[PDB]
Amino acid sequence: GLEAVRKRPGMYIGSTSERGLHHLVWEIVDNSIDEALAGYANQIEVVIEKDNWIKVTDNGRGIPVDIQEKMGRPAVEVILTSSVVNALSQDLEVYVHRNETIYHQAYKKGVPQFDLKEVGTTDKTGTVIRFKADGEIFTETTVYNYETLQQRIRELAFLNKGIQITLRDERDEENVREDSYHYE
Ligand SMILES: COC(=O)NCc1cc(-c2sc(-c3ccccc3)nc2N2CCC(O)CC2)[nH]n1
Repeated sequence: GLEAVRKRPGMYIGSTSERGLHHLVWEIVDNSIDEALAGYANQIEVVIEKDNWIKVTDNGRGIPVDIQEKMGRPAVEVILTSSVVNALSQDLEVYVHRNETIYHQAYKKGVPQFDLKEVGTTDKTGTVIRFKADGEIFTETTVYNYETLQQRIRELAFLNKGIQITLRDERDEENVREDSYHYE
């Protein structure tokens, strides 16, 4: 089912060009926005990291991790192994804060590298997604454009007043830029 994505990506994502690259960010973010619209998240952060990794953080409830009765996998693994973003990423990581626990899993091309495991304790809730778009699939470019992300971020915040959405470019550690939107 997921190899179907990696082989016919545009049928899911729409071209493998730059707009396709940026579509990835919006898929994860839209999801965080759902968490806000459901009334739990009020802080969303997007970071462009070295290597053009992308990180997205919200403080919603965190993707569920309970064993989803049917195959015996944590719901979050079940969900991530249906994520187009995961499928079109050469590496993807997730961290869930839930039940005062930090849960972690990593993937390659949508394939789980190991079982979901607890890697810490926390007094927060929420989800962290870090993914690195697949170079094999996004030829042409794998470099995110700041302006493009920023404009969409701004609309998204104005569309969802009361939700703080922060964008930050860390691809140059000596020169770090951030914009943060929070409309009353
Ligand atoms: C896969 O990566 C993301 O989409 N990350 C953004 C995100 C998603 C969620 C949550 S919390 C939750 C949830 C649902 C029921 C009860 C408690 C929490 N469900 C989700 N989504 C639902 C849609 C799926 O595509 C991804 C996971 N929090 N942050």
